[PDB]
Formats: sequence, structure tokens, C-alpha cells
Amino acid sequence: MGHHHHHHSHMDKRLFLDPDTAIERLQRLQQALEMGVSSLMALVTTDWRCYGYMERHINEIRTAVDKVELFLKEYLHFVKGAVANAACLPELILHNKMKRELQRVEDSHQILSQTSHDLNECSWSLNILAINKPQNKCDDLDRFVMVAKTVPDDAKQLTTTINTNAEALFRPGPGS
Repeated sequence: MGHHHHHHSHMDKRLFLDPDTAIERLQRLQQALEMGVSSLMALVTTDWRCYGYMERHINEIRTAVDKVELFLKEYLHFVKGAVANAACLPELILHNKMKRELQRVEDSHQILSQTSHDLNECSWSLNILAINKPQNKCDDLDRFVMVAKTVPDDAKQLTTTINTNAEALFRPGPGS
């Protein structure tokens, strides 16, 4: 019950820590991601049709984008390590289940980066973002928003899966 001793493992292509400890670690990342997404939601409280409002948040929205990408990247950095340990399981079945759901979280992260990077190459010019055309299915700016706000839910799938099978993924040693 509640034992922490994460040491010796430091730059492995994986992560060895207590099953109890791994749960809180992943929980903190889940909430941290939601805080980053919330930051974006606070800045995006209306449609882009409002140049006046958008221009007054054009700088800080970039940081929020960076936050969503940041927490999501650090989240992947952790869960990928867990999936690495899942490869040491006798069944291996869990390893397939925990990765398939993860492929949605990565699928979001990649398109998020593609849009963010492209907007950055557009120098975040208000002419392209705030003065954007009403008819645009290639609305990468808005796509980032709708996807970023679903990421915490799709990630929550992995969060719960790993946490519930934590005792199977992470073995702290025999206890007789």
C-alpha cells in the first residue's frame, strides 16, 4: 500500500517503478493535460469571426498550443514506457489493447503538431487566422481546437487501462 522507490532506471526505453507509484504519476499527467486544454478553451471562448478578440489573444494562444503539445508529449513519453513493459507480459494481449487506444492519442498529437507548425510558418499572421475565410474545410486553426479538447478524453482511455493493470505491468517483487 503506497510504496515509492523509483531509482536505478533513468534513461531506459521504458520505465521501472512501483505499480502504486505509476498510478499517481499517470493521474497527474491526465489532469495536467486537461489544464493545458482548458487554457486553450479559455482563450477560445468564441468563433474566429471576432478579429478584435482574437488579435488580443494571438500571442498567449501560442503558449496554450505549446502547453497542449507539451503535456501531451510528456504523457506519451510516460505511456510509451509502460507499453514497453507490457511487452514482457506472458499473454502479450494487454500490450496490443493498450497500444491500439494509444494510436488515437498519437494520431491526434501528430495532426496537432502539423497544424501548429504550419501556423507558426504563417508567423501566426492575423490575416490568415483572424481574417480567415468562412468557407474552409481546411480550417487547421479550428481543427486544432476541436481535436485538442477531445485529446484528454481519448487519453483517459489509456490512463484508466494502465492504472487498472498497473499491478500486472509493474512488479515490485514478491510479498509473502
